[PDB]
Amino acid sequence: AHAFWSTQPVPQTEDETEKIVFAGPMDEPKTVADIPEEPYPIASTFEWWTPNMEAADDIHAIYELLRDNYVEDDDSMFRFNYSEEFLQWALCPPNYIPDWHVAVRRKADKKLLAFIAGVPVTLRMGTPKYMKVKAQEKGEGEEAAKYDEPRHICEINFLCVHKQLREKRLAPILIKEATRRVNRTNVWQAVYTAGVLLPTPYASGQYFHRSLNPEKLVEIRFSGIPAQYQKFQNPMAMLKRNYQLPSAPKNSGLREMKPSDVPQVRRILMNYLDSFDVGPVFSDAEISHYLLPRDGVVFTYVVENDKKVTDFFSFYRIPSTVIGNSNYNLLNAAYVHYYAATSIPLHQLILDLLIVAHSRGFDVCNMVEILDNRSFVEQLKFGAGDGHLRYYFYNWAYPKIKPSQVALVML
Ligand SMILES: CCCCCCCCCCCCCC(=O)SCCNC(=O)CCNC(=O)[C@H](O)C(C)(C)COP(=O)(O)OP(=O)(O)OC[C@H]1O[C@@H](n2cnc3c(N)ncnc32)[C@H](O)[C@@H]1OP(=O)(O)O
Ligand SMILES: NCCCC[C@H](NC(=O)[C@H](CO)NC(=O)CCCCCCCCCO)C(=O)NCCC1CCCCC1
Ligand SMILES: [Mg+2]
Repeated sequence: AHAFWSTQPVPQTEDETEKIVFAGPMDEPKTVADIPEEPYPIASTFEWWTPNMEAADDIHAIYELLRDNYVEDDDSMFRFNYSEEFLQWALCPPNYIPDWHVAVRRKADKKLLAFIAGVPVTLRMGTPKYMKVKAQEKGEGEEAAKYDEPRHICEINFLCVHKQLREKRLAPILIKEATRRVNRTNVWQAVYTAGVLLPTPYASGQYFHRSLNPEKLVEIRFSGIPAQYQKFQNPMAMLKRNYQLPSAPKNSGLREMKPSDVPQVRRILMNYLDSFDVGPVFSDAEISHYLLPRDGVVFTYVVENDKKVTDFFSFYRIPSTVIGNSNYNLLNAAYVHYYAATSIPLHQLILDLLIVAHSRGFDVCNMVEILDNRSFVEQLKFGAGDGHLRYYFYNWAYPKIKPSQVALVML
């Protein structure tokens, strides 16, 4: 079945994943000094390249590769169009390792053919709550607790092979070279996500979509006028009315996040995320980086009561190219990012996210059913789409968990 993934330290089947009762590594313990110091062999017409990520042409080259060759929906109607500013943000968090950004170029002309990115993340990835209970029952609490400490690992994103090089076994070479560069820095696990099923996810959830500009979504066939609307004399205007939103936020204490909010947002986010089995731990510099507003990229608002931050929400922007429509080239999507509510119901916090996104010209708001996102689906009129996001670890056995026990938002 899997000539590459059968050779890797990952659970090989659902049945095997069903058998896992404790968190912990899969592979032989190794040491840095055992890992090759030379780059993995590659054919003589290609070369490895480490882009500099904060330098504009290098970001542009990766931008072009992903604009033309990154993920599409299953019908090849939309392709992500991550911006250059978004990629500089996502790939350069505090203390990022430049060497974990890996590219293949054609040696002759320096054409970018393939890319993968790794960034640091500190992740809680110890045995989950339901499995710690069974451990107590059986007198196995010490082994269930062994890997409780948050670990400094690699978060992978943006794997892409140019369309002309597909199914030539180039993705395994890129994945082995990234693994080598991460292991040479004494890091032995990774976390990654994909829309496709690979061996073997520890969690899976559907995507949900909240229509903000239904007339455009219908015109570009992102959504339709649903068959039920045919009972109406005028199906589209009913649909506009259905999804209409206030022109201004309803929580009076809401404002954009500023730098002096960082310690309070860190505190309330960290305390909220402790309720999930798998989630990130962020320093003040990582809260600053991932949450302070950046135009066109990330948008963050706080609710301030009596000069204290009591709630906040964030969303990020990823446009998609619309492949072939005569009226529109781009789908402007907002994605639910981190949030925490302590003074109001979550639905009432996230209604203001929808309000602000619509005010700023977003067409749809998207999310996976991680965090407590299911708690506001029905009242805020999100509907399930056709895709899923699957969560995976490299070199980590982990019991299957529900997606509502996952607190890591992937960009
Ligand atoms: C400790 C540090 C560890 C660091 C690394 C941790 C692991 C990170 C792992 C990567 C996480 C990435 C997270 C994301 O970014 S998920 C998004 C991935 N990108 C896209 O979908 C963009 C469009 N497609 C492509 O660019 C190509 O189709 C890709 C690059 C996906 C595959 O190229 P191609 O189609 O030309 O195929 P090949 O002949 O070269 O290679 C075939 C082999 O590739 C296996 N395959 C197919 N799709 C994926 C996939 N999404 N993750 C992992 N493996 C995948 C496949 O099962 C087969 O192996 P096996 O079935 O024969 O065994
Ligand atoms: N195939 C035809 C177009 C479907 C468009 C949309 N689907 C997605 O965007 C899907 C997600 O659903 N996207 C994809 O499948 C592509 C991405 C999948 C994940 C890739 C992640 C890579 C991660 C790297 O770390 C969708 O279903 N829209 C329906 C909206 C509707 C609004 C009214 C209420 C009901 C819903
Ligand atoms: Mg290939």
